[PDB]
Amino acid sequence: QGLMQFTLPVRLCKEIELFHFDIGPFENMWPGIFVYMVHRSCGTSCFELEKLCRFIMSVKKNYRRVPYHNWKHAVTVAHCMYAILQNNHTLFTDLERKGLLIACLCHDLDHRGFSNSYLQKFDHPLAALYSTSTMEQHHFSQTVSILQLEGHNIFSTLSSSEYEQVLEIIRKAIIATDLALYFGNRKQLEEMYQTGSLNLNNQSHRDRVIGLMMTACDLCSVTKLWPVTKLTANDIYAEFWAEGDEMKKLGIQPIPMMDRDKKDEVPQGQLGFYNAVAIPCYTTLTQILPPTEPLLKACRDNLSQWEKVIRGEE
Ligand SMILES: CCc1nc2ccccc2nc1N1CCN(S(=O)(=O)c2ccc(C)cc2)CC1
Ligand SMILES: [Mg+2]
Ligand SMILES: [Zn+2]
Repeated sequence: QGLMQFTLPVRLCKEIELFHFDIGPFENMWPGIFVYMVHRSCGTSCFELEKLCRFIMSVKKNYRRVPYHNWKHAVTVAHCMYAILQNNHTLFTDLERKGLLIACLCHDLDHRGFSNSYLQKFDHPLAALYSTSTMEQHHFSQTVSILQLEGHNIFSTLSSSEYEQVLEIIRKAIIATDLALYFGNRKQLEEMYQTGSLNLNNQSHRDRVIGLMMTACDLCSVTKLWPVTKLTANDIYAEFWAEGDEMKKLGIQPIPMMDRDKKDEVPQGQLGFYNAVAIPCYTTLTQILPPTEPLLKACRDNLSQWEKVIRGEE
């Protein structure tokens, strides 16, 4: 380094600050987009450039060539966290800023394009090692594996204490991307917000709020402009339909969301998802962190586009 400031072309320099930024189809630019975000979010001092670059490149290598849960999803989820962090400057600790972009880049490490349910029904060894949040315990394990490679300890300057804290932020942040855990977490956050007991000084409360940020970042395809949201849905369903086919091979009728013979039902399925998951998620997140409101707004725009799909207006 250390007078070596990463810079993006003008359109990307400006649009990367917005919630609805799409990182584009140039895979070789995604590392530099991430380093740019870390440097602006955390500092040019938070990591050794050489270590960070070696970390990024091994993380990339440990994402698979699957239609949705790939390297592009990793960096997209990290970008949504960057936009939240940058819009809420003063609310987050030095360790939080360090851990959370890394947790986002690593949150689906070594994903095979299959749900926790499918692993359990297949009887995958990972389902015997990790009885709940199966893939999420695996993603965290792969994150620690990569951090333990020679020349890959991006946290090397931290004390023993701070290193355990940062790895505990990452572990909780990654486990929270289990959507099965989201529903309870958001209910509690909503009760706490409304009875005015929510306290960002209570670590157990910060944990919940970081969990909800992680869901919000993970679901951020619903917060893009319609043509991005619509095209991303295709990749999401390409994975679901493969899992459906694999369910059928075990002699199990999949749920309709995963059945490629039931493609006509996707628009109504999207409606349910925006109503039951996405809108509540961004609504509670906006109550706790008002500057995240553009995510709710974009989500509501996309619900309205799915309503139009159903009404054959598109
Ligand atoms: C409507 C579908 C949907 N659309 C999305 C659109 C945009 C972004 C994210 C999206 N996520 C979606 N999924 C995420 C996965 N879950 S799950 O509950 O973990 C689940 C897992 C396995 C099985 C067998 C049943 C349920 C369901 C919802
Ligand atoms: Mg995941
Ligand atoms: Zn994810």
